Amino acid sequence: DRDRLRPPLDERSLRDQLIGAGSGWRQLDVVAQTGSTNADLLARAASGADIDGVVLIAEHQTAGRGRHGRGWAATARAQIILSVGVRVVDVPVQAWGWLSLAAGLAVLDSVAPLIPPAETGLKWPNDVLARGGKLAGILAEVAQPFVVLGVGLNVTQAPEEVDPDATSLLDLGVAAPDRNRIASRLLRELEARIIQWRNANPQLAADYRARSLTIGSRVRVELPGGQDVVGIARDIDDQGRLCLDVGGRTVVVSAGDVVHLR
Ligand SMILES: Nc1ncnc2c1ncn2[C@@H]1O[C@H](CNS(=O)(=O)NC(=O)CCCC[C@@H]2SC[C@@H]3NC(=O)N[C@@H]32)C[C@H]1O
Repeated sequence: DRDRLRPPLDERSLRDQLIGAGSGWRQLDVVAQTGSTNADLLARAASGADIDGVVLIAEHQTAGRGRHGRGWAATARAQIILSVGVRVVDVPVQAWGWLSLAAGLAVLDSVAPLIPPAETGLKWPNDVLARGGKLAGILAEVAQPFVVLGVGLNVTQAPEEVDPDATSLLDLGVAAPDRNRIASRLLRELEARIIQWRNANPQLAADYRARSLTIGSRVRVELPGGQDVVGIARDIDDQGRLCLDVGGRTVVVSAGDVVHLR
């Protein structure tokens, strides 16, 4: 079936392309299997390792982490599953939220040319959507002085294997997606967006708003704690928070699950 469309990654090739002069990535490893790539890089940092510019890719992930204590499902070689380490202590804590949004933007731009149906872009905070389905999910976790950015991108992953609301490049029409080429594109896009975030480049916010599916749409936001708030998304502030219009009132949300309404 789709197993024939899932060749292994080439670690040697990825290292040659992404490690060296002109690139900020210092280390890249491809593991056959792990519990969570995010947990692994957090564990390295917890033992005193400098994980800035360190890339960890897993062919398979058995205990993936989602946001708010949720999970992330995967089968072998069906996704691009990676985590990167980013030094953030040199940047004001108020702006750390934008690092998360920058990652989603990079993932989208890396695969966008391959895909162009309706509802294709970014859902606040870190959802890469295409044709209404979730193509990629991003998780950012703090381990001072670092932030670990995790990316789960469905390449050939069937929705029936992971989640009914999911989608993949293959299910979007991409017959033979090359994970080696896509992973390379993703990490080069990611490096650029991280640099932009670090230097507070205005283009980062401008580019995000251009790909936003949430801004200008009627939304139901499910807040931490179980409360729901219905309004219209208007903008993103300087902290990466979602600005909602609720009957003329402004409600700023730092975290929550967004559902685009009719
Ligand atoms: N395959 C999948 N593709 C679409 N959707 C899905 C899928 N596997 C479940 N789901 C569904 O999405 C839900 C998770 N939603 S979420 O709260 O916004 N969390 C996220 O999207 C962030 C996920 C980050 C995963 C990356 S991958 C490597 C790294 N390590 C790690 O443990 N996390 C990060 C749970 C499940 O209902």
